[PDB]
Parts: sequence; C-alpha cells; structure tokens
Amino acid sequence: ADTPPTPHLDAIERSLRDTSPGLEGSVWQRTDGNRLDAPDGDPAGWLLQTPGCWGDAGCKDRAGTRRLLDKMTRNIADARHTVDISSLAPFPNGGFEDAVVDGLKASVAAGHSPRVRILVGAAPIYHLNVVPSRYRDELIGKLGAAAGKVTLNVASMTTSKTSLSWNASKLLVVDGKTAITGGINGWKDDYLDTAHPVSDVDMALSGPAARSAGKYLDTLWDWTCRNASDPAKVWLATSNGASCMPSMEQDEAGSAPAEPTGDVPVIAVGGLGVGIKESDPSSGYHPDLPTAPDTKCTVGLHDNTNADRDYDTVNPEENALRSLIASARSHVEISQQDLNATCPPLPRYDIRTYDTLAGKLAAGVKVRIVVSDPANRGAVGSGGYSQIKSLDEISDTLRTRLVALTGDNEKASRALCGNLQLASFRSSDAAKWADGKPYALHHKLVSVDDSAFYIGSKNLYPAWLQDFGYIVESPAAAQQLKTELLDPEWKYSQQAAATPAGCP
Ligand SMILES: CCCCCCC(=O)OC[C@H](COP(=O)(O)O)OC(=O)CCCCCC
Repeated sequence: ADTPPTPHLDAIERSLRDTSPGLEGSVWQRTDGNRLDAPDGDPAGWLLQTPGCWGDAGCKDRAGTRRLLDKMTRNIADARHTVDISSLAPFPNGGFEDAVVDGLKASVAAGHSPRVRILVGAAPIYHLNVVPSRYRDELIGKLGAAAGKVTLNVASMTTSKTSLSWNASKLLVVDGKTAITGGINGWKDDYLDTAHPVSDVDMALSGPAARSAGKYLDTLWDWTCRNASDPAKVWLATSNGASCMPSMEQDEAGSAPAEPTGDVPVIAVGGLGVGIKESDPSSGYHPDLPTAPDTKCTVGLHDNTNADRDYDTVNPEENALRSLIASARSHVEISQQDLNATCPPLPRYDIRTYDTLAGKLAAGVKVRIVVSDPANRGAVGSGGYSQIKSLDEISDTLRTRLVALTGDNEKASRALCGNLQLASFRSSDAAKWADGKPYALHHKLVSVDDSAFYIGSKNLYPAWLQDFGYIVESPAAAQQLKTELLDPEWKYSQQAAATPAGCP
C-alpha cells in the first residue's frame, strides 16, 4: 500500500465489470504484481517490436526481430510442464517454428516432458494448405528423439462461418507463468525472409497475468475440444495417443495462487467472437447503442460491433479499447494496421470508437493515429495490410462524427485541424522500403497519457474474432514505449501526415 494510483486501469476495470462481470477470471482479469520481462542490459527488452530497424530502408540491423525470436526460444526452453501457443493460420513457420522446436528440445534436455497446445483460427475460405496433422507431423520430425516426451494438441478452428469468427489471438504462455502476446503472426515470409518486413509489436511479461492469459486459452480449448465432434469447425491432431486438453492451464495452476514477479498492474482482456458463447447472462449492461448510418457502406450482415448488446458482453475487448481511449486526459497515440474494416461484409468502422476520438479532439486532447500505408491494400479479402484507399477515409469520418456531436462544421475543423495527427507508417526517411515495397504496419497499439497502453491482437477496426491482449498502467513502461516505438514512429511517419479536407 505504497502503490501509485491507476486512474486509467480503474476506468477500464469499471467498464469491463459493467459489460462482462461473468467473464471476469476467464476472458478478462486485472492483476497486481506483474513484471515486464526484460533481460540484463536491455531494460526495454520486454517490448518485442519487429523488425526494429529504425532509420534504415534496407533494414540491415533487425535488432527487434533478433530479440523477439531469442525471447520466444528462451521462454520455451525454460518450460517445466506447459507450452500454450495461439495464432492466426498458417501455423508458425521459419524462425517462429525454430523457436518452438529449439525451446522444446531444450526443456526435454533439461529432463522435462512438456504438454504443448497449438491453436490457430482459420477463415472459412483460405484454408490454406492449413492442416493440424501435417503440422504436428512436421514438429514431430523436427523434434527428433525429444518427440516422445512432448505431448502435442494441434488444432485449427472456425467458430462461425456466417459471422466470420475464428481465433486471431497471438499468444505464447509458459507454465502459466510467462506470456508473450501482441500482433505478430508466425508468418516467415511476411516478417522474416523479406526485404520489406511487416512492422509489428508484441510484449513479454511474467506474473499473475500470464495465468490470466492461460485461463483465456482453456476457454478456447474447452470449446475446441468439445467442437472436434464437428470437423467443419475444428480439425484436431494429438500426439502419443494423448487426449484433448481443455484444461491444461487449470491443471498447471492447480490450487496455489499466482505469485507476483514484480509491481506492474495489468488488465488481461479478450473476446469470444461469434459462435462460442451468446451472452454473459449475469451482465446488467444496458447501453444506448449508436445509430449513425454510414453514407459509404450499408453493411448486410447483422452488425455485432455497433448494433449488438449481447456480443459486447462476451467480447469485453471492444469496450476495453474504447474506455482506454476515453480515459485519455492529455493525449492518445493510436498505431494500427487499420481503423476501418472491409465493408461489406463488415461495418466500415466502430461508431463508438470514432465518437470516442471526436470527443477527445473536441475536448483539446491530442489524438495521434498512424496506420499502414493505403498502398498495401488488396484485393477484397487477401487480406493485404490496408483496408482503405486514402487517409481521408479516417479524417472524413472523424469530421462526420465531430458534426454529429457539436452541430457545426467550423467547430469540427478547429478540433480536427488543431488536435489530430494522422499519417501512414514509415520507419526511415524513405517513402517505402529500399526494395520498392511499401511499409506494412500490423501493430494493435493504444497509449494514453504516457501512462497506460494496450499491446495485443485486437484491432480497432471492426472484426468479430477471438482476440486477446494486455493493458499496462506504468509511467516507467510507457516512457520506454514512447522512446523505443512511438517517438520513432512519429519521427519518420510525420513525413506522410494527412491534412484533412477543410484544414489549412
Ligand atoms: C473481405 C474481408 C473480411 C475479413 C474477415 C474478418 C476479419 O476481420 O479478418 C481480419 C483478420 C485480422 O488478423 P490479425 O489478427 O490482425 O492478423 O485477418 C484474418 O483473420 C485473415 C483474413 C482472411 C480473410 C477472410 C475471408
């Protein structure tokens, strides 16, 4: 009870408990006594950005990549009992795969027999080559004589075909004690073996919040083990005759409390997407849902982001992001692939998130939004690393939401023009990577007041997936985030700032 207050964490916790009280302890959880997992002589080494090659359009010194991969390997090498991987399909390949294999063999060479889960979400059409039994067989071959001691459960899953829901959480949890999470998929060709690497960020922690994340994953595997009765939803491959492990993380927690490793207070928050759980039946959540039609796109699907109270209650991650932004009293940095979705089949944007940002702009709070360059766009379903044709799609929508709010277009411009910084992502002085390709950005990052930040898998654009991430409140940690990532991103991305329509 010497601890500093957590104004931002307190406001997010309120929201989550109003929206989803019944999911506390499974799909969301606040904890004290976490540690941001950094090695010696590398104090911001808990922040796992890739490629981490600022100021060089040839990206020759990929210090972020190196650290990301050394930390995956080493977390796995330290396993006594359990390894729990979630990702977006394909299953991890190249160096992401080697981290897991080198890590498991090390654990076996230390004398352990680890249980391993690997879970991917699969979109109903690109799958993919995506095959659990082939992937498991590949790991078994790569694992050598170690395979005998490693218990694998390998699954690919789609929770709803019609509502476009599957796992996209990106988690590596070891012994319910350490967790690495964020936006990074195990896709070597996009992240590693390319001269135009995707820019992304994970974070690494240890502590009670690592257990919060395993609890989330047992939630996913309960559904997944049960729904292997339906091969249209789940493909599953186990090794060594082993049963499905719905309960791996509870089994490893057993009956003792998670011990603190540090002093960082953390909120873990995910969502159940569509087709796992209908609602939190214990929730009293009764919002006034938004109403503003979009002039560009009228979504055909039932709109779960903007017009479905039950979905909110099983997807606390949406409101956790909105209330993180709403808690900003001085400034917010948004670093995202996208704020707008591909409409149809999804709503183009989250009305409330956009309302939340327009409120901030009106109130004189500084809003910074950096997104992946529009030049990255496909290909309606590719899905390339942009879902807009120009940054005006974000500022025009801000304008539209500023007009709803205030009544006049001239007040709108003072708040938009005065308080918004909007740009495509760059990491050096050059407009694109040295090989000609544009920089692809895939962060799911929010920072508020250099005090509290989200790093996880949940995008700010509309998506109805199983996602997960962490919210940290710590001035020290957010100072490291500012210095190592956000300042540098603004340094180089300000070159590609948008002046909105209606501004000088
Ligand atoms: C025609 C566009 C409809 C896309 C379906 C729903 C979605 O939000 O997917 C976004 C998701 C987020 O991934 P990450 O966690 O940020 O890496 O991307 C995917 O799940 C794969 C896209 C496959 C297209 C589905 C037809």
